[PDB]
Amino acid sequence: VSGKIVVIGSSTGGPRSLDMIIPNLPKNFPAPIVVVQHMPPGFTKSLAMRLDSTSELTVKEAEDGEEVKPGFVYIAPGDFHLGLKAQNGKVFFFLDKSDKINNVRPAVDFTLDKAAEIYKSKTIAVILTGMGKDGTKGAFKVKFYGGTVIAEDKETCVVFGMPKSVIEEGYADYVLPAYKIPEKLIELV
Repeated sequence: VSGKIVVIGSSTGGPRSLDMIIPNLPKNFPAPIVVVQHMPPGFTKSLAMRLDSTSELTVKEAEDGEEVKPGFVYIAPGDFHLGLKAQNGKVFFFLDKSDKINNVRPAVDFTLDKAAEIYKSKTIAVILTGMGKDGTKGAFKVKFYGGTVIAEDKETCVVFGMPKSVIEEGYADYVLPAYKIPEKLIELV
């Protein structure tokens, strides 16, 4: 497997912060982006359309068995944890139906666990606004493999819970307001 990957975790106010990130990335962004946004079943598709309409990158819902490619932003669908698997030098998504991690599924911790193991030091985690601690254990894995972690600054958060939890463990390499995140991503890849 070549290149890097960006895995974003978000909850409360997630869409608002993503609006300051995704639309500001070039069509030729070299790393595939995966977004795990906490939301009741049946709403993740609305998010895909919302972001696809304002972005140069192609935003869609992640599909089972689909190949993870650059130039795309994949939104995790409801009812399943979004996994990643490496096969013959390529990376594919898989819908896992194991227990809820928190009272949440998909949980960004599951996606990051899989992504980190595959991409290792080339893994980039972004933990945005939201309640709870989802993204913290996932950030641990990312750092354990030499990856990089970005936590959203309180300034642009609706709820400074998820990013704060990541920061308090010492897992954040960068603490940035949503609008500065796209710029940081562009220089890291």
